[PDB]
Amino acid sequence: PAYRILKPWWDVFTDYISIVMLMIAVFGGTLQVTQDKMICLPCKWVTKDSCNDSTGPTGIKYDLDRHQYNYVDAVCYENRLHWFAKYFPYLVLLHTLIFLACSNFWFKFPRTSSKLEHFVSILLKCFDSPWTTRALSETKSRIEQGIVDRSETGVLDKKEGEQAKALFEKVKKFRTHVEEGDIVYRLYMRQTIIKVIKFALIICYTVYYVHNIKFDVDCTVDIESLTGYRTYRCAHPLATLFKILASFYISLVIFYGLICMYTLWWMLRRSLKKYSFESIREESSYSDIPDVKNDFAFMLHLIDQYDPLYSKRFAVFLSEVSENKLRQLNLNNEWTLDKLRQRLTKNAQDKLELHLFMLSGIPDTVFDLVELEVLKLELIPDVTIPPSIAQLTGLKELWLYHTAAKIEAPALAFLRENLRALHIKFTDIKEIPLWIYSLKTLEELHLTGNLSAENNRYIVIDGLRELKRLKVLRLKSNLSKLPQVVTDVGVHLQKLSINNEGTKLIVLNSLKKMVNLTELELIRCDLERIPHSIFSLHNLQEIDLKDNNLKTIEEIISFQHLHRLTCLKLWYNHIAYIPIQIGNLTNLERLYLNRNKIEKIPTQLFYCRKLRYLDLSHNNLTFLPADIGLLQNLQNLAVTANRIEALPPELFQCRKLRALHLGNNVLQSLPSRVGELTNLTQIELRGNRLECLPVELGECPLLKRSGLVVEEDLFSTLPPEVKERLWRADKE
Amino acid sequence: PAYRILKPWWDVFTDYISIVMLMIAVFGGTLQVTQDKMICLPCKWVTKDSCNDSTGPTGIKYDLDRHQYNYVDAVCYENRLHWFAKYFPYLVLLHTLIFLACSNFWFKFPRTSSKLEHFVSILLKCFDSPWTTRALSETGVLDKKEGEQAKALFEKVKKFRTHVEEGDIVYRLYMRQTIIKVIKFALIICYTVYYVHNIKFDVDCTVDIESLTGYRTYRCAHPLATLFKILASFYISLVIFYGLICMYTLWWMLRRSLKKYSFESIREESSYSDIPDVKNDFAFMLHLIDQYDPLYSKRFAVFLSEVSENKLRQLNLNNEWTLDKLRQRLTKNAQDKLELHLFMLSGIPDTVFDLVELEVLKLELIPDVTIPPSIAQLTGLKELWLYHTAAKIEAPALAFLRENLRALHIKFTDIKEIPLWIYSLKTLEELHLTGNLSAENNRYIVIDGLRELKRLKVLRLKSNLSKLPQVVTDVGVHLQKLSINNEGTKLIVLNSLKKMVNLTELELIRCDLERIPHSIFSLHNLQEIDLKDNNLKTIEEIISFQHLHRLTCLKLWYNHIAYIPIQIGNLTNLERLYLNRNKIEKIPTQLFYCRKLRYLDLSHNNLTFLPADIGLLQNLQNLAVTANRIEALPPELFQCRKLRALHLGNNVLQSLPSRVGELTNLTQIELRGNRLECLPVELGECPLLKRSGLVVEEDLFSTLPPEVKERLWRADKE
Repeated sequence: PAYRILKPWWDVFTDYISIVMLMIAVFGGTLQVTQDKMICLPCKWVTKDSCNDSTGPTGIKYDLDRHQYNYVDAVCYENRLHWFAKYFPYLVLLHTLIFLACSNFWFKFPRTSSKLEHFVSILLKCFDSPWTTRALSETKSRIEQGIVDRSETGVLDKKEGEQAKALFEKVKKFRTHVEEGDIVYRLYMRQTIIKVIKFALIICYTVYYVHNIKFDVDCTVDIESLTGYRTYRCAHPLATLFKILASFYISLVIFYGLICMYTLWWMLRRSLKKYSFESIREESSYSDIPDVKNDFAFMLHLIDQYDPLYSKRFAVFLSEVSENKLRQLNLNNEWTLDKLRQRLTKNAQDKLELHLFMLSGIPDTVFDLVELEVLKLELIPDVTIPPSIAQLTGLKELWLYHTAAKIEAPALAFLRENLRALHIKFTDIKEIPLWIYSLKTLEELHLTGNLSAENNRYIVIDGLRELKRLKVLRLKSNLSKLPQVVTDVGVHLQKLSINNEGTKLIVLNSLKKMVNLTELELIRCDLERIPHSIFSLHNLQEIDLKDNNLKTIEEIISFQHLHRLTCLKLWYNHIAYIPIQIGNLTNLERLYLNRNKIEKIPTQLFYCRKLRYLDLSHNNLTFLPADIGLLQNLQNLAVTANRIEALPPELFQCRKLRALHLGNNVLQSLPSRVGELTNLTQIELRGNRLECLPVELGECPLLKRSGLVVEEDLFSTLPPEVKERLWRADKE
Repeated sequence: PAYRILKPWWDVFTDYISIVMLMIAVFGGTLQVTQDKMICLPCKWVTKDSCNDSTGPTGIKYDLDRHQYNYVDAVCYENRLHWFAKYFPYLVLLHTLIFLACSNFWFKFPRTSSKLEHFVSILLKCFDSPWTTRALSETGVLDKKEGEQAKALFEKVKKFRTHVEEGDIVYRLYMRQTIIKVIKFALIICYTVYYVHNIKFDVDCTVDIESLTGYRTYRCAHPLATLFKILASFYISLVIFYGLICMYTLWWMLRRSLKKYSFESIREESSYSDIPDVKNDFAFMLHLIDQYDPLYSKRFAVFLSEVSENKLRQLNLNNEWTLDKLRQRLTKNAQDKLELHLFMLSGIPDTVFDLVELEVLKLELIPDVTIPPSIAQLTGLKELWLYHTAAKIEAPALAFLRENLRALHIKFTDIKEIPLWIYSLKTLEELHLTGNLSAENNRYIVIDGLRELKRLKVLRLKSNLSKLPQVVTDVGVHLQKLSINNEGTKLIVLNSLKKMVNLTELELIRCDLERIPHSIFSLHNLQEIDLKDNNLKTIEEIISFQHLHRLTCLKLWYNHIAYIPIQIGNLTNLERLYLNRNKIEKIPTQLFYCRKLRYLDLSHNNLTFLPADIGLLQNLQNLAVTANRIEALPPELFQCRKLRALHLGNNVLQSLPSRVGELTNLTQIELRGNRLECLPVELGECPLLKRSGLVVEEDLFSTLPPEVKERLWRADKE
């Protein structure tokens, strides 16, 4: 079968020399059995216990019948013929049989036969794998930007990829099962040593004894009482042929010994317990191929001796870069177009979103979508953006959550002319792609992750100057100081949102250069004090100082400079009181002050006649001044988690009030003037000292059962007409 | 095994000859084993150790018992019989064994066995390739799977040629084997024919044992001598034939220099000139196969070539894209033209050149493509887009394009991706360049041939220009429309544009001018000026636009413009004036002196009010003040009856004035996001306004009368 690849040439040679030696052994045996005789004639005159060897001549007479001659032949053949002449073929047969048993012991020893057959089968199926040919088929300024070189990959069938993956798993399991044993190498070493020592023995003693095969043998067999003679001279007819065969056999054994000594030299000097693969990975440039341990590098040295081709065809299949390539090619087939189409969702801005969580790479079937809007790559390793991304004409936002993604020049150009918003989340600078600064159409940047550096502070983001069309910028990076490059690029910024997640920040007179800024958020900057520089921004419209540990906010008087400021948010702080000067803030449309230490609402706050939103929940409020009816523009009001006990009737003067959040209060009785409010749509009642719902609550034109949040104990008190109408309206 | 094709005729003849020689060796060996004796009789009368040989006859009596005859036979046979008479069959057997070992040494030697088995494995399936028969019949429809098989077999052939040609081992073995065969044939003719005479029927032995038998010399008969002589003559005749064949093979192997294969007849007949001659150890296997059959070598050359590779790739691509599936992907572009988009293909499919209705072609990431001369089959084609596609062209196709190409969209990631033959055209009108082309000490050398465009009229240089190129200046003496987009890179002109007096439309988008240059005032024939996204804080320089007597449309949007200079009143000819995305806070009344105004868009600004003078612009058709702080609409807005669409969303509008129904021409109005309460009933008297043109929420649409809802839904239906 395939076992022919195991044997090197020095084993074929000893498989054929063994056959030839066995052939001559069989010939010698079948000659010595049916043909070998000894023709003996007595010597009449004996000199020194030896044959003297000293009318036409007449033949001598011995007066011996034929059977006497046969008997003396038998006796002299048994006694005075050297055993190496009689038993040469049997010795040759025995030595060749033990040579053969030494050469083929491991193939029949079941401890190593299973290992060898498994190895040869797996190497064969790794030689015929169509992935193996494909793997070898592939053979400053730009370099530092993370722009990878163009690379083009094909397709593999689903079944073919499954077979390749299964073969990879089987190869790894076999490698674990085999690299630990080290039984085959020991057996091969023992076999070679035994062959060498046996060659030494049977090339020494055979040459020692080969001189005893003589044609003429003198025997003194000491039988007079049977034949009457003392000594005989005999001819061994097959002595010369046996000598020739013995010389031929010792020549064959000499060649066998030379080849076995070559085998011992090759197996000893190399120290082949480890295979390096130093040629293939220096030729094809596939570094990730580990060196091999015991019991597996010898099985590969034998194969290399048979043919180096299988060594490459297995080393490539044993690499990990190939495994990553196969993983990509299987992942591409794994995700159908429709399965990713169904995976699409809707984001906050009502776009089509695809969130790839925990994938080995980007399934290149995503770039066959035309309707994708936001792509989110979270926890993807060292991925590279292919140039196929240009198919995504609708791509607008790219999210890089812990993915140091590289790109190619065409895809980089396409993003450079189409990308709008980029979301960056990282743990270190290396996870930030450095090619973002070539994106000259980006507008929104979301840098998440610490970036302040020691002795090289604020050097990575120096490319922000290149992003000319940057408008929005959100930084959540535990900043201890405003970076200079951000300050410089703020000259055309139209929004900022910093978030030090509790870290203290010092503006240190730097925010004044962002003359185009309109919205400014400083969340968890631990300011504890509004800097005056914020009031130097003559274009601001949205100021948020969430969780700055603010206590006194009387600086809001300077907000008089801002002549277009509408929305203000100082929620989630320790604001003890609302300063009266807020009444001067005429332009306000929304005001959020929840989650504060606020106790009372001063009346001056109701001079903001354009106010529309008022969120004063989770404070120390105990009542509501009657001026609430002045703000006829009000449409929302939340007083959740307060000590409000009686609702003032004037509250119901604002007819276009669309909501009321009366949760977690001490309201004893809900005023019946609620039916006055024609524009009420969502009113929350859970958490009050209420006992019955006034009927007028149920006559709101658009309020429905779902829109009414209340305990079922209170809802049970509604008139049945009200319950029926609310449920019927809710059902449609 | 399938190695039968690797044996030439002489190898089969030598195998048969060796089998016959082995057979006669076995026969002469068993005969020598079972019967070869000597029959000796002593000579009574001896003359000089020889037999003198000098009433019915009576037999002579030697007085020798049978065993003494056996002993003398053994002694004479051992000593006075020539070794060649005894050991002839064993020598024949040894010579045949070593001949067979020489013959089959390269098959059993693993180093050269692997190469032969791999070569025959590849060649058998190359002969079996379903594409070989088609290609050689052509000297068509094919399955995709068999195309992949053909591609894989091309890969295997390339790898095989890479591996094999380095070897030079099979040739060395097949040389040394024949050398050894020839020398051993010479030796075993030399010694044999010399020694063949020693086989004699009768011999005379003076074995000199008198003490045992009593005689001096004996005459013996060798019964097998005649038969052994016959077999010796037969064996030497066979050896002579063997040597003749071996010397013939040596001469044949030393005639043509088998280390190199010419490979010229097949390439000369089948028109595949891209077949380089194979190196050592690969010419030899082809030579042996040719000795068996040239057909396999011819069926292997098709895969060995390069033209066949490209043709197979083209056939695979053609099978990939059918004509009807190609038509299914045909679409229409924005410019009201028929366009075909090709993205990331190996080459240009040959099937695209049948849809003559195609007008615009786009090539996006299609590497190493040569434009066939068959594009003349497409005459309705008018635009070719080369998107990162460095495409080579042929003389007939280029000559055809020189008279059939008006617009050529070019996008390049590098200079060499720009075709050098684009300027060779002469009927071209529109050229779009998209890519950085700046260089240091070799600045703007790529577009030097731009002067050859004697017909160019439309240009668009989105090329990251830090300066206005000099070749553009030289060529602009005939241009009409110029578009420039620097992607935010500052543009430097500095008196390098005014040579272009034939211009009519000029666009400087994202050039970061920060200030209108005076040179534009030289362009007297200019009619449409755009300065989008130039960080323009003030636009006072437009006062100089009095020179331009046909300025109709002016756009200054996406800037930081603070105010509208009143001098804009002098620009009476303005028809469409875009100023959205600006820091403008108020509208001077002088802007209303331009009564010819038809489009006025002022969205995304700092506006708070609308002047009553807006009724003076009776020619106004579309007005947009979206995303502003406009409190209420003045009734003078409705003085301009021909208003067809208003954009009023994202504002602080409280209620809609009732004069809305007065404007019959009003076909659209946008009001989403405004603090609106109830729509006026006059919305029911709008003649051509429909639901699609009424951009408003359904919760406010509920306020509209059901008659108005009926009319709106009826208009929406038809």
